Amino acid sequence: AFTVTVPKDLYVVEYGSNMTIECKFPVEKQLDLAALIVYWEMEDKNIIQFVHGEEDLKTQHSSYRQRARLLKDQLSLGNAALQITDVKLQDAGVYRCMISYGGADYKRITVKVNAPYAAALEHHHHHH
Amino acid sequence: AFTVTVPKDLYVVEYGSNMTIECKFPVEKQLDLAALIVYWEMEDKNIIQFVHGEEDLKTQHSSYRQRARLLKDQLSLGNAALQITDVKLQDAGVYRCMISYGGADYKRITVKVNAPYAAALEHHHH
Amino acid sequence: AFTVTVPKDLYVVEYGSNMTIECKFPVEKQLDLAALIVYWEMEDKNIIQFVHGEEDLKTQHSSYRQRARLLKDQLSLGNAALQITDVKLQDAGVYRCMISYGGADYKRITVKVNAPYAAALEHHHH
Amino acid sequence: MAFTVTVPKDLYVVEYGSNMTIECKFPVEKQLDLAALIVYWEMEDKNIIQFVHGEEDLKTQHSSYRQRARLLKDQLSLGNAALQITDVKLQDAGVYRCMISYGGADYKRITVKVNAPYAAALEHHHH
Ligand SMILES: COc1nc(OCc2cccc(-c3ccccc3)c2C)ncc1CN1CCCC[C@H]1C(=O)O
Ligand SMILES: COc1nc(OCc2cccc(-c3ccccc3)c2C)ncc1CN1CCCC[C@H]1C(=O)O
Repeated sequence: AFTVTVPKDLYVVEYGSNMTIECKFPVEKQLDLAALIVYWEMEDKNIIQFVHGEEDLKTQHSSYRQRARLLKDQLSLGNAALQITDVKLQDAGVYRCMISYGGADYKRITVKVNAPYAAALEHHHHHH
Repeated sequence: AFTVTVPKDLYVVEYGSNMTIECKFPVEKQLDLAALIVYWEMEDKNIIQFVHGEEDLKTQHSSYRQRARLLKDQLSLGNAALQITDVKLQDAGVYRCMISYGGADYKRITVKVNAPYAAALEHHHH
Repeated sequence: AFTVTVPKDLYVVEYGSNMTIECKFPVEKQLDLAALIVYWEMEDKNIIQFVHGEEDLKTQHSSYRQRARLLKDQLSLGNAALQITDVKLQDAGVYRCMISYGGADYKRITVKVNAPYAAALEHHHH
Repeated sequence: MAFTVTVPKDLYVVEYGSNMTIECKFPVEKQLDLAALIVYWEMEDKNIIQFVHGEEDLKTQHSSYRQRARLLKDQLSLGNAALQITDVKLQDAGVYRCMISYGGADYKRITVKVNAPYAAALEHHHH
């Protein structure tokens, strides 16, 4: 069966760091971008929609505008990698990588964000 | 772009009743069952996995056993209908219909379950 | 030790209905209103504050205005009864009755609200 | 002068495996009367501490807070209900409530965030 696999289902990241979360899918021979769909989301917020080679920010939340990208290089190697830059406390939660490629599956990834008092205080009072 | 559609994104159902939650997908010529994938879940629990024109029970959460059925006859009209029988308070929450058919999409449906005191008390203690 | 008791820790109420949720506290003979503090809340929202023998609804959450009242006759019988009118889906959740009377204690009460589609839909969008 | 509990910090950030003291202040005029003081500490409706007229009372204490939690009794005479929890775990993260009756009654909320490295986070993730 078409199986999406996650080498890590748990990421522990420092506030302000960069994170690449990886979802693997089978690619035999050459990638057919025309048949590939990748959706990345966290708790029903859309981060990435890559449908036949193009991305649509349509439901792409402002939270992930400027900070989230899919690493396109990795796609031909069967790696749908979400890179988030300048990780914030609001990025903690359960991510889903949803892949359709002649077959469909999704996996969940848990992200925990560690932060110092100063970042935690700002998030606490000014809710990001 | 391939779009899954839900006529109702909210269902309010009575404890003990039967419920059909429906999601639509475009079928603009003879349904190709071989290319259709339908996945139904609620809060990470698998209810239905319809691949290669048949259903796989190897994944059902065991809270949905004998209670969950996908209505196949409708797929040719582009309706992925989940029928749940003997609705329980545990069936309340956010459902997802995930469809792959030359394109892929999903929609969320919220189910609220109304129950009398007697049923609610049992669910409360457990 | 001073013990607050709740005969029912679970209430099931209809949208638009009325509800009286009760917490019991020990009273021997004359209630001393001067020493009695009763605070009722739900998820951090103040519903009722009876201090120095009078209701103090200057801390009441706006969601409970005109809808919430402590039955002051009941206090003399050792019953802190919160009566809520025109129950909304937002009223569902965990209530706490906090009592200070020569001693202090609290208990939790769960309220579930049954509602028709029309009320559920408005709550769903708001 | 309504009886007011005050928290100098409503947010604590603690490292996994460390010890934490979280504090709630209450008005004490002259000398504390232990006989009139009740302090309850709880987190998400689990009881951690019950101090009723001068002693601990395990009337509602949850088993997780067995030999991990104490009230600093010295601090009470200064009007400080200080909860010390030892060997902080990821499950100790959340909203704490200090409930004080001393003539009047009030409660305040304190948020604890627990930072943990991958090894501790992984154990919590599976267990
Ligand atoms: C996650 O559970 C499963 N979901 C699905 O379809 C999901 C699905 C169905 C339909 C559409 C999408 C989609 C994909 C990308 C974007 C939007 C939606 C998705 C994502 N098919 C099998 C299983 C389970 N099955 C057996 C156990 C191992 C893995 C898997 C397998 O080998 O296929
Ligand atoms: C928490 O809010 C309040 N709680 C209460 O009684 C609680 C209460 C009442 C009765 C008993 C206990 C208790 C104490 C210790 C243990 C168990 C229970 C408790 C804990 N009375 C006023 C306010 C509100 N008050 C006015 C304005 C806002 C804030 C506060 C203030 O400014 O003083």
